[PDB]
Amino acid sequence: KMEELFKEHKIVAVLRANSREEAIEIALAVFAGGVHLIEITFTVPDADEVIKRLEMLKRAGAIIGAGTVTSVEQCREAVESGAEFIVSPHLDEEISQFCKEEGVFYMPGVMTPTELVKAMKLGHTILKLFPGEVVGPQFVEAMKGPFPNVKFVPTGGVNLDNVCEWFEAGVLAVGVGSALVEGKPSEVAEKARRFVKKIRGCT
Amino acid sequence: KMEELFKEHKIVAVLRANSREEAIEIALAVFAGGVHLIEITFTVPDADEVIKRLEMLKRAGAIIGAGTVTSVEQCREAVESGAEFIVSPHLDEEISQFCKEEGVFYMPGVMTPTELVKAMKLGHTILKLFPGEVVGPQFVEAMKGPFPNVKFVPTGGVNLDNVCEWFEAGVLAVGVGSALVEGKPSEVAEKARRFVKKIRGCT
Amino acid sequence: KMEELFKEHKIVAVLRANSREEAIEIALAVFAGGVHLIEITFTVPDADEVIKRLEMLKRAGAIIGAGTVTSVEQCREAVESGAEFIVSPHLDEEISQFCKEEGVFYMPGVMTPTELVKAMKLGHTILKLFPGEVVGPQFVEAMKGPFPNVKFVPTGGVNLDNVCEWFEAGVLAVGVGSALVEGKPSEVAEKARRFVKKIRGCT
Amino acid sequence: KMEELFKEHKIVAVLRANSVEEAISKALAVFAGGVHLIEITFTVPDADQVIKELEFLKEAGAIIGAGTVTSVEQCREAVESGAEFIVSFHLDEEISQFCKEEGVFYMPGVMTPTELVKAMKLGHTILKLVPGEVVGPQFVEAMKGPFPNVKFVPTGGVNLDNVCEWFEAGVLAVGVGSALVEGEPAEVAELAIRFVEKIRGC
Amino acid sequence: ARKMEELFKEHKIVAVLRANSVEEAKKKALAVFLGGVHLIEITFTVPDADTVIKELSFLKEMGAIIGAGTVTSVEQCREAVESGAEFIVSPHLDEEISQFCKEEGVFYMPGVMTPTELYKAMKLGHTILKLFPGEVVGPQFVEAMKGPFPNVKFVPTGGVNLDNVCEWFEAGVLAVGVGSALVEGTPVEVAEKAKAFVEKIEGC
Amino acid sequence: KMEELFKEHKIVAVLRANSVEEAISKALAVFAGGVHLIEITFTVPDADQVIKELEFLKEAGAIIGAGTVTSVEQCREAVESGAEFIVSFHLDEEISQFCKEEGVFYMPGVMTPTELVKAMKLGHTILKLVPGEVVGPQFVEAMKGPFPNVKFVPTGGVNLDNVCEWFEAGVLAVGVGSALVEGEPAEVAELAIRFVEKIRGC
Amino acid sequence: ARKMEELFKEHKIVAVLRANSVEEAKKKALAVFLGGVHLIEITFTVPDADTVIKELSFLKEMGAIIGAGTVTSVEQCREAVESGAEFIVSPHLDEEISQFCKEEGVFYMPGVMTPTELYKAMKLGHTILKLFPGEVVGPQFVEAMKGPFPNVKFVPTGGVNLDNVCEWFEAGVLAVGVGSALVEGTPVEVAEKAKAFVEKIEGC
Amino acid sequence: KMEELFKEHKIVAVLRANSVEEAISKALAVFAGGVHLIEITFTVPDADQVIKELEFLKEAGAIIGAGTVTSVEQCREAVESGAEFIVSFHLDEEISQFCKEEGVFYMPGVMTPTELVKAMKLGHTILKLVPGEVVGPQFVEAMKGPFPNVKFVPTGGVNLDNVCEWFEAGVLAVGVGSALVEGEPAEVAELAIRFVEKIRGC
Amino acid sequence: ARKMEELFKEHKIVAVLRANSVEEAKKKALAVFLGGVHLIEITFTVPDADTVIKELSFLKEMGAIIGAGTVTSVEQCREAVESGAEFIVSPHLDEEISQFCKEEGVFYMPGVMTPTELYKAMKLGHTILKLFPGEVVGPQFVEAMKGPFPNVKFVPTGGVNLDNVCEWFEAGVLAVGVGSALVEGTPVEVAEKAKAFVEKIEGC
Repeated sequence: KMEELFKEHKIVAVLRANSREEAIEIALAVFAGGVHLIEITFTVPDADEVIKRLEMLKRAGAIIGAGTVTSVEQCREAVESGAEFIVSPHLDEEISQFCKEEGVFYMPGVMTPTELVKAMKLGHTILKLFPGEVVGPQFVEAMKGPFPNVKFVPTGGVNLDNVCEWFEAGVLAVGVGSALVEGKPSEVAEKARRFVKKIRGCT
Repeated sequence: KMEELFKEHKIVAVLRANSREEAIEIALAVFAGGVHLIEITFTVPDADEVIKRLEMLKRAGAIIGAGTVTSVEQCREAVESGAEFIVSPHLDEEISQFCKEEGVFYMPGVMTPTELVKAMKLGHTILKLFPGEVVGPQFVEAMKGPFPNVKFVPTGGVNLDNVCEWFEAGVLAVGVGSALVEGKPSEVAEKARRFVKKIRGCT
Repeated sequence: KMEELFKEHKIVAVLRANSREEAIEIALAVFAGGVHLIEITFTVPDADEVIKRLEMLKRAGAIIGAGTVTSVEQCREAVESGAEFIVSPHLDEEISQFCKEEGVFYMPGVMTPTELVKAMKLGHTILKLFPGEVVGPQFVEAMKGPFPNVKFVPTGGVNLDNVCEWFEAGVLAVGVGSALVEGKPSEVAEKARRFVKKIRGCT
Repeated sequence: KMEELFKEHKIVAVLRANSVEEAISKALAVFAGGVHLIEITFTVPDADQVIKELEFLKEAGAIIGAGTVTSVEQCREAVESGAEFIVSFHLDEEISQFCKEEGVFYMPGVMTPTELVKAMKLGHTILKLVPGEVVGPQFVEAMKGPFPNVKFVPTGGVNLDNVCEWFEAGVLAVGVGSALVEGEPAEVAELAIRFVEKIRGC
Repeated sequence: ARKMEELFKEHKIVAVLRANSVEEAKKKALAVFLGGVHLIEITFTVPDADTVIKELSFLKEMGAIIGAGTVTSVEQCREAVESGAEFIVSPHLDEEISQFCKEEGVFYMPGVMTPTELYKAMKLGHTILKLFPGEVVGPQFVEAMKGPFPNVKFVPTGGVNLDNVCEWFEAGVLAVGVGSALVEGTPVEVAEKAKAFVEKIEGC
Repeated sequence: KMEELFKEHKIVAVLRANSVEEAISKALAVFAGGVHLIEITFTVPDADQVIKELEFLKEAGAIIGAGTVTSVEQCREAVESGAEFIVSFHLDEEISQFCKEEGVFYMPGVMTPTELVKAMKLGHTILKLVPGEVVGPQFVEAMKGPFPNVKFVPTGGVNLDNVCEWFEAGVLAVGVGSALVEGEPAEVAELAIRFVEKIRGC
Repeated sequence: ARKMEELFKEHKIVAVLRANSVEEAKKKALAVFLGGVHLIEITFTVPDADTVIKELSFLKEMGAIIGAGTVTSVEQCREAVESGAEFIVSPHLDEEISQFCKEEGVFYMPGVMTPTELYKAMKLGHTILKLFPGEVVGPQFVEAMKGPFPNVKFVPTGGVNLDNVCEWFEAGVLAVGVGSALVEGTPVEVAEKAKAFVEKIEGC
Repeated sequence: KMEELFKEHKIVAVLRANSVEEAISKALAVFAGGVHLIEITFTVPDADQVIKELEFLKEAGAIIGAGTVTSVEQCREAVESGAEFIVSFHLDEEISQFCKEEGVFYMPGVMTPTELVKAMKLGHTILKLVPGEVVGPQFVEAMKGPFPNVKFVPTGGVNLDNVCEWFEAGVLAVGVGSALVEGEPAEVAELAIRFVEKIRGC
Repeated sequence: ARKMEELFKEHKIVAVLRANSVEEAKKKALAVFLGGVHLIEITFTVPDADTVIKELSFLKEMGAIIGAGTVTSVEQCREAVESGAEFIVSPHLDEEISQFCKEEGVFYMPGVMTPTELYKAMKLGHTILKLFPGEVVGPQFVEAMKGPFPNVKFVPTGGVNLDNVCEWFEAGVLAVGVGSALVEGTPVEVAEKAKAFVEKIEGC
């Protein structure tokens, strides 16, 4: 159950790479850093050939999903490859219906009041807020009032200086697609440890 | 006519409460403070009991509506309860058509250029801008150019320091659902006086 | 080919006027300042009389289009008048079909991820960001990961101090609807030169 | 330099207006049309206002001087006003001394061989030939024999219809004035474009 | 002698007279006078011109205005002045004659052809210039000079006939000097020609 | 502590590489797989680069020592490198003095009873048994009779198929080395996981 | 040197010769002479103009007269005089050249275009004047100056060809200055053109 | 003598117990079964009680010594206790001096050629080979080539199934230990008999 | 005496000879020599080994290499050296013998079995070690020691026969010592066995 997994870890790797090899080296650096929730953006060359080969980490408690899924064809490949969850940059309907039938956790992207309501009426209680750096924590606070039953996972602009502010506002988890991926495997692992300690400290 | 009432008062209470009893007592404290335009968020326990039992203030010049309406069922109840106007956090189609048939003033929520245009094509000349604290007065200034016939009522992010800035940009009225409602009645009425003086001074 | 022209000049006049005489005087001041890409907001009284008249400058290397087109009827008139391209404040469906059939370059307005995706699926590789001053360069920075093949032309929020910042984020061109139009013809031409020099300096 | 500018542009516009604002609107339309050499008549009302107001065009590559300067006092004022060159209708020793000292390019007007073999002695190689409509292209060509080292910028008698013919006779540039400097700013720009394109060919 | 400007404006035509004798000059002067031409210029190309100028003084009381032309020296000018000429006209610009005429209070109109000569004439205080030969440059010269010389009036001589006498004035001309087109043939023919010139001018 | 760490993890990986970058990639895969005890062979090319580079893993709970150290000079370098423990293939009194003074855990290698009852005299309770392929688990079990207070960490002859058998004989930890440390980082991590899963059971 | 008036009157046509070399100038001078044109002007726009003038002196015994043209300075004039030039011709009116020529006793013909210097030229003692360019000022000038300047002889230069040569002579000009129309092409062609000019002039 | 006793009996039983009474019951069962050479483990609890209690067996022709002696102090105690011979796992010059002075038969343990050609120098002709299950009978036979004058009493890896094979390799006696010394006294006696009967044949 | 390393590599086989007499030793030593085994080790288990070494010296000229084995003392070594032995071999590691042999310039190859002994042997400067008994540890030992001892070569003795003699070399072996598998039976049988061993070794 993804809802419980998100609460337990409160952070997502949001992995990006330009190759199969980079994606694997990064995934190991991140996982070893204490970050269990990992998704691979479906832009990585042969991204599906990476997801299917991280089964070994699932056995270690890792959760492997796929990100930046914009169409159902990409979703179908990700699901067949063993993706545990699907994340979109926007709010589709075709992907949602497909995932629903398959039983795959799906999280649509939103930014506006109308997108929120539409997604809510489709049974989505967890929404991805993107770009998060544009609207900021005030968006979540504003929505909390009229929509107390909607949880958010903001992605982008998240760093060690403002990660606690997001949690103070009240979020489920934070997506870090820069400070938790850029650099060498040895550097990434260090960054991962800083994020885990900082989040645990504040919450 | 709501258009004239908004121009005359330039302020909306945007009331919230955790109970039927609180909503009534607060509404009176606010009205006594010089704020005639009051809407009750339709999330308050027994909100319909509150609205229908304030049918005494209308004779005093009070205007009573219902806000945070997301469904047609909520709208229908609010209208039956004697609500003069309906305000939504989003742009619906069903509520709008219902209100038109009933003859009830309706104000949809918008945030984007597309949402604005769609609402405009439905005959809405006054739009609710929400969250106001995210986009700020610059949004209104930008829209003034291409959409000179569209008026805004921003809600949220409004306080005694920046209220004149909103009016300088050019708005119809300001929705204050925090700075003028939080606390207890003996303080809320005083806050109301400061808001009235500040708005009157600048405009 | 407009795509190449935008890249070469990197700046758009975004002309606005209260009369045909003003529009002509401004267009000459701007063109003389080194700004070849000029679009006329189709709100100017007898705007079509300006578009058809300034066609004389096409021989001089000027490119003249029409902006602030909200409906197909306005588009049709602008195209008949000799407009080379059409720019909308929002993302329509009817205008793009008309323009496609005519072979007229069309650039829709967007603000949110959903709009970006919808427009992308309609074959639009260049999008207008409006209002630009609300989202800022951070929107462009974000929309590079999931959308590596989408170019943007922000309008508004552009001045002589932050023009380089926009290009650093990575934009195709900048629309200046204030500092490149307000003032006397002798002042406008001077402002235009400063914009050109600053852009050439940084890029 | 100037000589190089005449070779590069080959055309001079002469502005005359009943106001400063009018002069600016026309000057801008002319510049936009592709004409960088602008002469401001200095015998007009006000006069000492237009040169200053058009200063902003210099940064755009415009070169602005003072036309119909007939006296030394007018010349001095024109130079102080920011004129980069002085143009007259007759040869004057005092002007061809003050301008020299100040580093200001000056060109006298001529009509006969006897005026030509005088300006040359003072050191003038570029002469303004007037009235162009009286002497015609024949003057420019005929004088080339004995005076192959003299260049002309004739004014008057020149329009699009015969602009090529003037260049065939052999001139450095043509002064067309009101030929393109007339009507609304839009019309001025249109005519300026036609002249530039017409010349760029022969 | 500034009154000449007004007199030229009133008549707009000058008869230039040449002859082989006094009697011929006298008959021609009367013929143009009767024909409506009151501005009579007697040249000195005729070796009896002084006699003609003096004798014709009888017409002054009848409203005739008599002067002398083709004066090419100060000494000749002096004789013209003594003869009773009201105005002196020269084919060229001449400082020595101008200064003499100025001192004697005699109206003088120098001849010019080029912009540089027009300029020099201004320093002598001349507001009216004779354009000669008019047939070489034509009316376009007068128009061309309005720019640099907005306050200078011209009186062209030659190139003027009944076919173009009207258009000559469109250039902003004060008066026209007419030669053999006006003065030639019998006294009767001269008077008839004079009538034709006056009638056409007084109308356009 | 070390003695407790061996008891808790029960597995030690031994890394070798032809480059530092290779060593780091493998070390990370091994750690990710759940193996916290890492031995870096100190007889490799460069050698004194890998221990420093892997410093970042220590913060994650990794323990890194130096393998196949035979000389005191190598021990000194390994200690300066920040090695947490030193492991050899033979018993040496000078090494079992330097390491003691520096507070650095050290364990000698043994193969026979006469070496076992010597290392004990020097205060060693944990011995490295080599070659595992030659003596087998029977050596470990048999020696536990007369010497119940001696623990072994046998290296070599250890695979998934017989990893439990070694623990049945009675060892504190097993030295797997190349048994899992081979192939691509992805393959290394998989094998590291399999060993951990297999051990957790007996 | 009044003999020049007689020579201009008798020969009527004067050839104006230009070249980029001495060798070409010589070939042309000979062709022109053989064609029946005795009056030859060697311009100063040719390299080693002095060499050209001197080396053609052999034609003097054949009845040829060699002068120098396009002289714009006293120094150039002196060099031409020292080369045996019979006469000096200038494009303009020049007092310094005139005085030099008078002292040397060399015939000088200044250039004019307007009535004003025409007057001055007379006062300097010059009765024969060069009218230039003839491409701009036509025969109407000659048939006009006669009035005020009845004793001036003109020699129009330029604008003269085989079609209008009679028109100039009908105006009473002393001589015509012809270049390019006569002096062009090969030595044979030049002589042939020169013959054509002479024959037509004699016939009118 | 000992040397003669090994040749005569060809078998040694090694006893271990958690009590003195247990040791006695087993010792008697083993002796009754026909095994006269008894080695008492001296690393047991109490230890210095069993040798004295079994004194009564000496009169029956039993020969009782002490095994698993690793230290000099243990050796001294074992001799004082009435042990007639001392057996160790390693060669020790202090033990192979005290025992010599006291007239006590002693044999060191060996596993390698470098230990064998050392004990021989001190005068040991009978060596204990350990662990027998690690080297096997091939060691005894192979070493007979270069060292034909060395006899072994291997312990470990010895059972009824292969007891003859050990004698074929060429040993003076076999150390069986727990091979027969296990279970109830009745079972111990039975196994003791089986070993005696099996050996008497090859 | 480093040349021994090359000699071992060239032949890859050593005969380990034992006998109960000088006659048996000579016949057996010759039989293997004839069969192609040049490297012959004479043990001291033979009660005339010194005599055997001396008497067989005649084979040295034929390419035979004669040394002595099973040396367990310095005094015994001394006799072997005096007898003409080129190399000394021991079943164990012995410092006293090594030092003696080193001083005398005699190649000495000590026996080892465990990693600690391999290490100690390095302090004496040995590069070639005898592994004995080979059958106890097997080829896996030689491979295992390549890590810690990358510069040490081995010569396994014992456990070597025609069913594994080739395979032994796959472990990275310099040469193999063969006992009764090679030296046993009649002079004829011994020579035949020697040929079989050499023929099979030459392959892997």
